[PDB]
Amino acid sequence: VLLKVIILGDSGVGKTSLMNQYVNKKFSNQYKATIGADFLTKEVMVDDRLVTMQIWDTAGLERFQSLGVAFYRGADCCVLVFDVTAPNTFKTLDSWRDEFLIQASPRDPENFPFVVLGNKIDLENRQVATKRAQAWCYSKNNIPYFETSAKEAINVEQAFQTIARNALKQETEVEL
Ligand SMILES: Nc1nc2c(ncn2[C@@H]2O[C@H](COP(=O)(O)OP(=O)(O)OP(=O)(O)O)[C@@H](O)[C@H]2O)c(=O)[nH]1
Ligand SMILES: [Mg+2]
Repeated sequence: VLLKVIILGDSGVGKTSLMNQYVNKKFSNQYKATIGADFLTKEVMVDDRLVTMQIWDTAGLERFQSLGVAFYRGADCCVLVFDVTAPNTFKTLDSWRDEFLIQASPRDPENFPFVVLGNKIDLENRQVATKRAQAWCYSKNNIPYFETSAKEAINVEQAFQTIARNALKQETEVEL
């Protein structure tokens, strides 16, 4: 059982940090822009069930975005990340959501698993209100929302638990 998860979001929101924190329990304040898309794997237990989580990290900068988009189509869950201290990254969520739908072409789009992460909550200069973020998530088809901190490892395991659970459900429905 291989679960494919795709992480999308603007440059600098912390996609790579979140993945490394979750997969390797490691964080680095040093920024290294992601080029293209690639994955890291992590075997995990989803409600007493072993699965191989294939987590795809992508380039937030359009300049480093690859033309290869085949990795999308079989996705079981799409993770949308934004920076709680940067409203601009929150306003682009619809574009990221739409890009995922277009590239993955899931059947029954409105029910495909999306999980939103408001990252960098550890910073004092927060600018995106929780209520505002929850409202957007609700306007979608009520997709789960988690406020996280890759740096302080806050809510990372919890968020990925839901990501893994929902990805499994989607995966199961597909094979059926
Ligand atoms: N305060 C804080 N800063 C964070 C956190 N996670 C990442 N950052 C910083 O946000 C910056 C971007 O982190 P990355 O993980 O490289 O961001 P990205 O989304 O992978 O950027 P691209 O690969 O270019 O799309 C870096 O300065 C990180 O140190 C976090 O939880 N809290
Ligand atoms: Mg990156």
